[PDB]
Amino acid sequence: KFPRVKNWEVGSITYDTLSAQAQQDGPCTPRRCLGSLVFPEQLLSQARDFINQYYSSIKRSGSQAHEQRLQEVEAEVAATGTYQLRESELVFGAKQAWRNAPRCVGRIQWGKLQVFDARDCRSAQEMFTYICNHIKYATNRGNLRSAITVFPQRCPGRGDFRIWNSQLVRYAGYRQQDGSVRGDPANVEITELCIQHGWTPGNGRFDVLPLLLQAPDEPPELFLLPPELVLEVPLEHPTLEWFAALGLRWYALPAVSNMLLEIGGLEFPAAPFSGWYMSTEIGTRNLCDPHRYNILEDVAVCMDLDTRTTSSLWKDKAAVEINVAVLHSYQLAKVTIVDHHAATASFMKHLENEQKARGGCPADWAWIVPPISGSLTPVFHQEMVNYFLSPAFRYQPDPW
Amino acid sequence: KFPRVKNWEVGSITYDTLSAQAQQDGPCTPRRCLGSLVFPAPEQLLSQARDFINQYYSSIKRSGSQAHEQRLQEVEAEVAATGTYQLRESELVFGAKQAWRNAPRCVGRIQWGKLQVFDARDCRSAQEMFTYICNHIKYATNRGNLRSAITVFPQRCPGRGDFRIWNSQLVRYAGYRQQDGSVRGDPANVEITELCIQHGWTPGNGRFDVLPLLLQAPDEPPELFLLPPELVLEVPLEHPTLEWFAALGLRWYALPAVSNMLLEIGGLEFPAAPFSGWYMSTEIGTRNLCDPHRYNILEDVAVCMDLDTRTTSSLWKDKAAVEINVAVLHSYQLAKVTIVDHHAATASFMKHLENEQKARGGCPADWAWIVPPISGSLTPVFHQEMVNYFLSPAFRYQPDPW
Ligand code: HEM
Ligand code: HEM
Ligand SMILES: Cc1cc(N)nc(COc2cc(CCN3CCCCC3)cc(F)c2F)c1
Ligand SMILES: Cc1cc(N)nc(COc2cc(CCN3CCCCC3)cc(F)c2F)c1
Ligand SMILES: C[C@H](O)[C@H](O)[C@H]1CNc2nc(N)[nH]c(=O)c2N1
Ligand SMILES: C[C@H](O)[C@H](O)[C@H]1CNc2nc(N)[nH]c(=O)c2N1
Ligand SMILES: [Ca+2]
Ligand SMILES: [Cl-]
Ligand SMILES: [Cl-]
Ligand SMILES: [Gd]
Ligand SMILES: [Gd]
Ligand SMILES: [Zn+2]
Repeated sequence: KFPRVKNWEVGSITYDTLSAQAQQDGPCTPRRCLGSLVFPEQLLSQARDFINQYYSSIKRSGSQAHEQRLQEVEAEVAATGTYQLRESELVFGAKQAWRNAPRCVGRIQWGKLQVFDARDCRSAQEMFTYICNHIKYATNRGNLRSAITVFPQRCPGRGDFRIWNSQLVRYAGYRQQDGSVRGDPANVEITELCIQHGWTPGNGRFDVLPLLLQAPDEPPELFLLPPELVLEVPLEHPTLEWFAALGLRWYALPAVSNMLLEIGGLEFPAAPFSGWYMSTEIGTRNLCDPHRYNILEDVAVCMDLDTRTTSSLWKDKAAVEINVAVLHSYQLAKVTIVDHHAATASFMKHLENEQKARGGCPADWAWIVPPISGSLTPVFHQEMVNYFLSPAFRYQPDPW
Repeated sequence: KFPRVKNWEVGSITYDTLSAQAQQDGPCTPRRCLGSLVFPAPEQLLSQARDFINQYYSSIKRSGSQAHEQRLQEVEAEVAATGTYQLRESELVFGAKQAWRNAPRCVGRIQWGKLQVFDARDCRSAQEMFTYICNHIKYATNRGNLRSAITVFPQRCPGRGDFRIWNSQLVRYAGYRQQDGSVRGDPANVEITELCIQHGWTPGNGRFDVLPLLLQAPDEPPELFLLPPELVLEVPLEHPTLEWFAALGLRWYALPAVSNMLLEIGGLEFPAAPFSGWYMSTEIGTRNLCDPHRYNILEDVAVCMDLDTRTTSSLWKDKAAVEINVAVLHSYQLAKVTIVDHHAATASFMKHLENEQKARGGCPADWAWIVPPISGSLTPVFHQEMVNYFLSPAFRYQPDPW
């Protein structure tokens, strides 16, 4: 009942005893494994279990402070139907949700996270100011710092705080009567919503979208980000002088704004968080996916590669040089970035720390292994166990 | 509803209705997924036999016919008299092809209909076993124009030991435990190498010494057979533009031939049934040569390429790995030995998924093994959601016979 977990490069064995605490059910059954799918009053028992986590975590189990908080939340729910997190419980819950995210390779950093309490917010104009402060703190002139801003929780009878954009920074995507997309094809739908709610569209490949922010029970509001606030890195290559001329760029801050944060039975539908990029996210997935910017053949043609036979590995050669450009360009601009080798080596260290700290670590192998040079990284050779712990980040229906 | 399955490159959506027919359970539960783990009686025989027979008569579009009902009655009576039964020859060919078709971790299944099936069920000794294997290697190699093949030795039966091939593949290089604690040769083969020496083989001292075969006839210790060197086709590795690469003295063999899996057809078990196809270049170029626990050449190649190996951010590992894969492909093509690169292989597997969706309403597939070990998202299978499950006929892992 305790899964055996092997590392095939070293031969080491561990046992995952934490998977026994898996609160929710995932998508897999003895009949069939669905791990590759992207999307696959009892409030009291969740709230209770989270409080024990917290007090165990501060070595104060069953103390008087423990017993007081329990009867506190009980009466709070027997008065409003919900309850309020202490400021520190909220900090601990934000960090745990990151620490519990199976698909995140960056979790070596989970204990260093700047939590911004925005639960006293109302109106989208105040959202916009909270969001802009986050962006300024987290950017930090290119020396990136992790952060999350927690907006008011869901509660009965009242609407929700939602950020309609999937990320704080996104490039527009426009269509034409030859079907194709100019800009980011991933953002065709959000972009027509922005036009639909008032935004006057640009016409470039890297037009930074406005924010569609939604306060409870009102239509969303358009907000433009100040250009000096969004840090961008123009892409060039250390030795291919023509790479600069392709006009590629990307932005500094990966900041996810459409996921729901769950803490002790409470739910926060607006709680955007940000870290810094791993280079393959930009250089492999965003620029080279066939449904994203899809620039691989452009770059290959500029490198004079043989694109008419697969076995020349022209796609592989072009992909590496794009990733080299991404790394060189972020370093040159003094913006924090981490390559997939450094990152996966740090996750291996995270797995070892977590094994000792709590007997295991929920990890999603298909998302931990980088999208280039998979078996050149140590995580490829590491067996993993995927399960859901709480507090947690979850996907949620779009607001429309 | 059955599982919904999306392709993210195209946006298209299928439902895997075939997975509802899965038998032997897998290792996942709703509480935790173990998809990343490498290794995770009369009435039961009859239900398996009946289902297989139904599968056969479906395949030739003769379900419910007179011949279909008589063959079921025939298998039922043999099981009642003997506790077991025998496949018809046609059923054995069909079953071996279905086992390949059902293999979730194989990216080469577009070919599953073109499999040469050698029937060795009347084999009686380890000497005859070796003759069958030599004829298999000769047929499959075909002087570099490789042909997929399987040789099926006698099935498991009560009161008699199994035929087994002790080697994991028919062609494997020796791995000598060096006296430091290091390895000369292939470190994956230290155990089978030491068993061959312990069984009378005089070992060499190179990095690419072909191992002998240890063949086990029922109720018999394994016996040693040396493959004839003219049967074992190899490819010296060179690079089309890096001329020093040839001086590395690298080689690989032409024929990938797995010999230690168990073939299961209609409840019957064939513990010795070696099968072979042709290589995908990343198996050689990336895993066999660049795994840290295998030949581990990545750093030496990069140094020779004059890359900056003192910082990961140069992506020296990715550059040297690409050029090693280029060399593998160039060298097999120069030697006129069949090989397929990971872009063509994964493109053909997408065509197979489409065929199977139409033919059976689904395809069991293990994403982590179908996605190649370099350039994963540059290939189309990366963006294809997959459903992993066990169908029969099947190839299964089995314990090592020692
Ligand atoms: C600090 C550096 C960080 C790095 C390098 C990093 C890296 C990554 C990567 C590569 C993914 C896979 C996403 C994809 O490929 O689309 C991911 C997912 C994720 N990250 Fe991290 N991340 C970082 C920080 C954070 C922070 C600060 C949080 C929250 C406080 C977080 C929470 C998550 C979550 C919930 C996911 C799951 C997304 C999904 O399921 O698609 N990460 N991260
Ligand atoms: C014809 C060309 C073929 C190609 C290109 C091919 C390719 C592959 C590859 C790349 C793998 C993953 C193996 C690994 O990484 O260790 C694999 C696995 C597998 N192949 Fe194929 N194969 C071919 C022919 C065959 C044939 C003829 C059979 C059986 C009749 C077969 C049965 C299997 C099985 C059972 C596995 C799964 C092994 C496991 O569970 O680990 N393949 N194949
Ligand atoms: C903090 C952070 C750092 C980093 N370096 N990287 C990320 C990116 O993490 C995510 C990536 C996605 C991909 C979105 N995808 C759209 C298509 C359908 C499936 C969902 C969704 C999320 F929620 C994420 F947090 C976040
Ligand atoms: C016919 C054929 C063609 C081809 N091109 N390639 C293959 C590779 O097939 C296998 C390869 C291995 C490698 C050893 N591997 C180590 C990690 C854990 C699993 C076993 C084991 C198996 F069983 C296989 F069938 C087979
Ligand atoms: C279908 C498949 O699950 C999908 O392409 C996944 C695979 N692994 C991934 N891994 C990461 N890090 N990010 C992703 O978006 C995906 N996508
Ligand atoms: C731990 C992990 O399951 C293991 O390294 C797997 C991953 N995917 C693989 N995929 C293939 N094709 N071959 C392999 O050996 C492996 N190894
Ligand atoms: Ca038109
Ligand atoms: Cl991104
Ligand atoms: Cl191999
Ligand atoms: Gd030119
Ligand atoms: Gd040269
Ligand atoms: Zn699973």
